[PDB]
Amino acid sequence: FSTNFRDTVDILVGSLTQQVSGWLQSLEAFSTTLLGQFLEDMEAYAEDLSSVSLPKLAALLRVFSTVVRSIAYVTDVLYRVMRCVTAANQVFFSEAVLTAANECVGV
Repeated sequence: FSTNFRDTVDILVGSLTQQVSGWLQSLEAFSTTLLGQFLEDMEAYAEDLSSVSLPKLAALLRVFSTVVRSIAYVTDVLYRVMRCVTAANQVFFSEAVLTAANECVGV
């Protein structure tokens, strides 16, 4: 089960997102260290941005929100990091990434 979620995440990171999201949520430590990969990916993309990386960022934000919703001191750190990485990309001004970031921050 530890490696089974990797295939689902990779497939969903590509209208069918609702089915995979529901399956992953109903399927269920490792998440603590797993979120670091996504955090580092967003930070690297934001640093390299300063324009086709927007779909990837939106997909990563959606999968991150789905995995966190499928389920106490690092919450503020992660929230601040997400807010900073989202506010950094203030040139492209894409609505999809903003909507995904808003949903992630809300949850």
